[PDB]
Amino acid sequence: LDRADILYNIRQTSRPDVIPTQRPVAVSVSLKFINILEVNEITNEVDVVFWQQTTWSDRTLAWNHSPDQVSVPISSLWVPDLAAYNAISKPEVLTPQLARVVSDGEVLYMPSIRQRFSCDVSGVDTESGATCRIKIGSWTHHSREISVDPTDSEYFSQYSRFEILDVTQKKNSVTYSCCPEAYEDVEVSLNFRKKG
Amino acid sequence: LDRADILYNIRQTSRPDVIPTQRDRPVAVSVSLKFINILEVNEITNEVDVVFWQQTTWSDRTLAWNSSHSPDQVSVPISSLWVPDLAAYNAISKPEVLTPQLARVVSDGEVLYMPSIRQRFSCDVSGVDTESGATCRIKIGSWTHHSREISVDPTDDSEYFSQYSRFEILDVTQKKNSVTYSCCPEAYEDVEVSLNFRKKGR
Amino acid sequence: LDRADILYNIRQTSRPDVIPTQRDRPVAVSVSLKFINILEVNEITNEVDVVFWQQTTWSDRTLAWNSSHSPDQVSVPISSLWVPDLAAYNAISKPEVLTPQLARVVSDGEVLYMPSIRQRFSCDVSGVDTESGATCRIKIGSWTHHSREISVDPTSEYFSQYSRFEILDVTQKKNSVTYSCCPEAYEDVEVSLNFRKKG
Amino acid sequence: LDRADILYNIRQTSRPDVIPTQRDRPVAVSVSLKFINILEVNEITNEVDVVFWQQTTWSDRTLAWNSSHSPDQVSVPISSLWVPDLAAYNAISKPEVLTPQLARVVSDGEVLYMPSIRQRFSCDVSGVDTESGATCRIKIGSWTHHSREISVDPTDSEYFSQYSRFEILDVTQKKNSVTYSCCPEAYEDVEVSLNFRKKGR
Amino acid sequence: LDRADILYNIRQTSRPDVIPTQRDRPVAVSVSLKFINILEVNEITNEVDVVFWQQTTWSDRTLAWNSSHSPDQVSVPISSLWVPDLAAYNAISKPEVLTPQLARVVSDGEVLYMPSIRQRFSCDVSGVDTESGATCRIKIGSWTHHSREISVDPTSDDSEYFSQYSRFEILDVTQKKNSVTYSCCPEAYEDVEVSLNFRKKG
Ligand SMILES: Brc1ccc(N2CCCNCC2)cn1
Ligand SMILES: Brc1ccc(N2CCCNCC2)cn1
Ligand SMILES: Brc1ccc(N2CCCNCC2)cn1
Ligand SMILES: Brc1ccc(N2CCCNCC2)cn1
Ligand SMILES: Brc1ccc(N2CCCNCC2)cn1
Repeated sequence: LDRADILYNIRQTSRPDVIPTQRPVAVSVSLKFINILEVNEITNEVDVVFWQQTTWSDRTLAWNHSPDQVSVPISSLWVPDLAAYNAISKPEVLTPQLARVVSDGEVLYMPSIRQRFSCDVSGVDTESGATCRIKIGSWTHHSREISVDPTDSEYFSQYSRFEILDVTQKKNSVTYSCCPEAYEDVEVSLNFRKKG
Repeated sequence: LDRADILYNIRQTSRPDVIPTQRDRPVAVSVSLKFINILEVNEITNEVDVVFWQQTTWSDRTLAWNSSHSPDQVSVPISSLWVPDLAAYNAISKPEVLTPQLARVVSDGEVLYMPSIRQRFSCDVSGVDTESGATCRIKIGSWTHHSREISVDPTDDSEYFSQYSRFEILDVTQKKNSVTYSCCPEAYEDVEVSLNFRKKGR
Repeated sequence: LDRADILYNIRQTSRPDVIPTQRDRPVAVSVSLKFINILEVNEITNEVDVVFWQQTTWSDRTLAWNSSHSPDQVSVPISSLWVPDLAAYNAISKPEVLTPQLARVVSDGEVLYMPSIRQRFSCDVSGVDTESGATCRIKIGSWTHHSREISVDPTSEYFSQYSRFEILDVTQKKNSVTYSCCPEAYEDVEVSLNFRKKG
Repeated sequence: LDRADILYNIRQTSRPDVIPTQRDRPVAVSVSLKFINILEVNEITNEVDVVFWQQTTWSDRTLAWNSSHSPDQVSVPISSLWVPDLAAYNAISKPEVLTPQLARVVSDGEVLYMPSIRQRFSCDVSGVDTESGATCRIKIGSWTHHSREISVDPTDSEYFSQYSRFEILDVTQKKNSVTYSCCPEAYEDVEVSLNFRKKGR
Repeated sequence: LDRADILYNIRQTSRPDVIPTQRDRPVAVSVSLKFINILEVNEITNEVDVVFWQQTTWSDRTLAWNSSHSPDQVSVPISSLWVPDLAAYNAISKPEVLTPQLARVVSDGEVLYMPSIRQRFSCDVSGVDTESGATCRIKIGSWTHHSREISVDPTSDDSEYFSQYSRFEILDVTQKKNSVTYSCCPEAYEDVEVSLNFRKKG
């Protein structure tokens, strides 16, 4: 097997529409914040840029003197239907939409995303700063099909008007009126402020 | 049958172009708006910027499958399904679909589709900054299918509404109508969702 | 024939790239604008932002079917039909199509397409804030098909009560114009929108 | 041959990825800008927002057909044709194509494509508000094809909007052949000089 | 071989999904930014709007052909080629590609791709209106391919193609190459840092 063969196989046998459940798919989500571009304390809206690190297992991609990994167009893979509940724009994907697939079927996808959110911006210009909570989960898959779990400034722009004080991550299971099942989400709390 | 098989069948066999009429009866579509946020109101221009889950429900028997020893539901790309051609009459921007465009299909052919949508509308914003608030009428119906092909029907208000909005929801009421338009002889159905909201105090 | 069969046939035999001309003659296209809203006006730049239903009508016989015991009409994705290449000459943005892009096809091959469109135009906005108002002229015609191939003809009821503006009158004029580039004449309809700001 | 056959043949046979080079000579492309409107000007930033028909003409013999008893012309989706990779060097936005993207093909293989385009440019806007006006120079040429592959050649207010805040004083066209540092070959361009000025309310 | 044959061949057999890594070594990608314009600067937000030719160079042997009696080069739609997944780390808008998206392929498999791009960046704009000017750092590298698979290296005059009508002028351009690790991953990924030193014109 060479890269070409591996990539050919994944393409022809790829089943993107099909959730790779084994005998729920455990999805890991983590936001790596890169920049905060605009803030509005009046409207409670922020414009953020972050790497959305997403991790899961699709055994149907696995393979046996060959490369251990390849980069694969996500259009050829099943991807979890994650959405940000309080996003107020559709995510602008900044980077090439490639996933990374390991021979055992593990998948990394980590696009850089710019997106606007509705959240608590109050206090942004104080010592203690604002704490903006972003809620991400599967849109249509309940807890028996997809589970999400977590995994501050390492990649954060030194040239932003703002700075990051802290990032905390909390996991939840919520029942919505529309449906009987519980749907999991991760809540990323971004604590930031305008700089002195 | 496993998920893969079900989704393969749907892929191959589903007909997105074909209205799942039964015996020349109209497809009964259920519509309900779950308001999430109100982003920018303009009392001068009478325009509002709203975010809502558009909960849409209908039956397409051609999707059904014997679920005796199979999954009861699957998530399906709406590009693989027939979807009702609903439109908001008083929308002034095309709908921005925020969420993955997946429908949920039950073994008996019932379909849920509930994308989160951001869309600007032209409606009555007068009084938005009063006790009584504004009452914004959003009108949604089939664009091209009359009452004998498609029928629309309604199904907490603020249950999913953002606590961080500058606004608050006082009430949401849903009214159903049947309208005849100058272009065409037939009647076309619509649901009118009345959103009663106001600016929050200082 | 049921809907499925009709739609299968149309998809299997549709030539979306081929203008359905009856012998040497031109396809008769009907165009009519049903104004829904006026959103933004600029009397300085002479630019208006308008929302209108673009009612378009023509005949494609190749779509017809024996409806003796079959549905009389179906809704069809316009990607599966030939559509006239109409454009607004004085549009300054590409048309934003607001509604599902479905046409309506009758068993005899008549086609209705009426999407709701938001588009900005360049036109005379002067006087918009006077009792007599502005008169904004919008010119729509086939872009590449001349009069021998395509002919266009005209056909507040749906106007938003919440617009800052009101419609005084709408008139439609059809024209045939010769352009520098080409020897042939190209037809267009001119819709004159007479509107003003409200009290 | 009817229209359907002609369009089928072209769709199934024509090759858009392939430059219609005849006899190892360059494809002669004609370019001409028909200005329709000037929408926004900024004398500070030296940026203009313009709308123009981009009249483009060339020969692709591989499209030709015996029109003895057939239509002389058809309209064809440009996605089905080879099109010259023309670009405006000083454009600062990608071209917004306003019209249906149809070319016109004559039985002998001549092609007209004339979409209406809105695009913003960086150019000399100084003097826009004077009697002589500004002269905004627009440079168009093949992006990747050098002079032995593609040659560009030229051919004012006729189609210009009476409702623009501006008016056109003159349009001149100049043709050039330039060698860029990056590459050994010469690349041709046409420079359209737009001479315009602000009208007054 | 004529152009048509070569292009039929490339199209028919080219795998855009496959990194053309010869014998286990990394594909050597050359990157160079030719700045064309600076359109808007904001010293407060530290954001710049830039237009540049992104000169990109690499080898894909699988494209090569015997050019004994054939054309030496062709222009090819990049959708038909493998292209390195380069991204600007500090870009804050997705790149607007201004030019036709054609690569140039030489008979030996060398590829040039040089689109003109307009993109906005977050970087140090401080001092833009002084003698020494601002120095805006742009970081470009492979997004998913580490140093064993893709290596990036720099490629003349900063202002050779720069617009004389810009409100700004270029004082200097320097290029630095680095090798950096990231949390998600054990391997090192290469990048080139282009330092753009510019200021307001008189
Ligand atoms: Br179809 C379909 C089913 C459920 C949902 N949601 C409800 C369940 C949890 N996520 C929020 C969206 C959306 N579309
Ligand atoms: Br095709 C076709 C037929 C009817 C309509 N309209 C009229 C009836 C109801 N919705 C408004 C649009 C639009 N397109
Ligand atoms: Br191809 C081709 C030929 C002619 C035209 N125009 C000129 C004729 C009337 N409509 C305006 C555009 C556009 N494309
Ligand atoms: Br590939 C490739 C090679 C050269 C160029 N340019 C240089 C030659 C003339 N136009 C400027 C763009 C663009 N793409
Ligand atoms: Br898949 C995948 C793997 C790694 C990364 N990143 C880390 C390596 C360098 N570029 C930044 C993003 C992105 N996507």
